[PDB]
Amino acid sequence: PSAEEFQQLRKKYTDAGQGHVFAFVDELQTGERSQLFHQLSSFDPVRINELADKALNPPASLEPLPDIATASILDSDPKDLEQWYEEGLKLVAGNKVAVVLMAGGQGTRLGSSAPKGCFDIGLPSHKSLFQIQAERIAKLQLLAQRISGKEAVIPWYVMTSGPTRKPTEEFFEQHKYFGLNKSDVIIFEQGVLPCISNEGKILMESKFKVAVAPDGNGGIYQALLTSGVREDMRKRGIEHIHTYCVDNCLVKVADPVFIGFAASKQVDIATKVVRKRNATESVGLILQKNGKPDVVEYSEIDKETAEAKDPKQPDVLKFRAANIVNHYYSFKFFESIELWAHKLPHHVARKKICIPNGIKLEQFVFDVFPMTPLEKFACIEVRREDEFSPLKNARGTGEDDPDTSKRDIMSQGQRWIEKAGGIVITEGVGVEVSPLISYGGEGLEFLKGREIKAPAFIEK
Ligand SMILES: O=c1ccn([C@@H]2O[C@H](COP(=O)(O)OP(=O)(O)OP(=O)(O)O)[C@@H](O)[C@H]2O)c(=O)[nH]1
Repeated sequence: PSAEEFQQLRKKYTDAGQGHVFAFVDELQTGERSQLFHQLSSFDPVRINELADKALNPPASLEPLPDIATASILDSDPKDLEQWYEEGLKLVAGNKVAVVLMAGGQGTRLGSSAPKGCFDIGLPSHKSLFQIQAERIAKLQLLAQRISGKEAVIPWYVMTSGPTRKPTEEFFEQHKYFGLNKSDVIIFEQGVLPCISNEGKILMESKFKVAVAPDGNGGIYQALLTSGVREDMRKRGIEHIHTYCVDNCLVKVADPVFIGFAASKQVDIATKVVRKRNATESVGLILQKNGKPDVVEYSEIDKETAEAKDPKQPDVLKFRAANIVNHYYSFKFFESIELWAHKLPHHVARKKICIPNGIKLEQFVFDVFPMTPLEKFACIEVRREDEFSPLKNARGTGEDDPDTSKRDIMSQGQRWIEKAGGIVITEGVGVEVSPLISYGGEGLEFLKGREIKAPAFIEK
């Protein structure tokens, strides 16, 4: 940039109240000066003032979702569960199923230097979360091929962000895309936003770098349009989309039961929950808030509401639908994004950010739920120990960490083997079962009668 191009950009920022981002220009080495110029040209400071103004200058009725919107792997008719599986697999076979992996988050409490998906939780195989999830895609495709005779494809749209993008692209590349075909793995970006003070002033990471953060998991909807991903899905003939977080080590990627369940209710949005078993669990819950599908924080649930027993089922809680951020969307729903993408608010996330101190402005993925007709919303309860194991904290926390994650995968593996007639001997811990061997506990008949000495790794 010329001196006059630079000064034009300094004026735009100063006029917007944000001129302090050039405060250290005098001491910058031209290359650094060039970087700040380009980074600052990607943001409109007026738009940032808008979002910051709405964010900083802005008793519900709670009922569970209606019986007609809900199901349970635990309680539903196994006949339904099996029909849903069979039908969901058919949609996979038809190449109608896509996955969006939400992998743009910075993960600032596990505090890895790498993207969370690269994390090695300590399994015998030493596989990353990325690889495990990819092998589930691979395995499910081969399962679908059995019934159809034809190749099945589930496109894997990996949503990253600025801080996550490049190292994720390099990791997938080094790992030869985990045995999937390149064309079927699509890495894309959500937008980022500068982090702001309590007074809405842009925060500086360095003298020549603005502190940025991804704009929330809710930024997914806009990012589908911007990245060109929704229209890629159009070309591919996608009709059904499964979306989850990279941190879930137990994720049933493109779960046919979930797809088959959602498709048969002809809903636009479905969700997975696990069971809340004790009233004191600090878990966000899916329910109707003011006659509308929503996710409500645990703090907003009074003692009496949390404690209430289900009248139709007195041994379990009335409000028990613990949110695991695991969603289905119809393609029809994705074509409606323009009509409401602007109706999603940026929330104030007070985090520790530079040169809790700051704010990250974030959209919430579930904020579209109350905008969605109750008749277009579904929810299925699943088994935690088969489906939900978040990597959220560093080792030594005792909760949602590498060890709980490893435990969850390795005790699943053992249990799967034991159900198939396998004899697991632990003179020592569990057994790691490769998704390339078993997606969901099937195809282990060959282990009947065999002694496996734990800890162990069953691989192709
Ligand atoms: O791909 C994603 C995923 C999540 N997020 C956003 O991250 C916010 C933080 O919550 P997360 O649940 O994503 O935890 P994290 O791994 O980011 O860990 P921390 O940074 O909180 O220490 C969530 O509210 C979501 O909106 C994204 O921006 N992009």
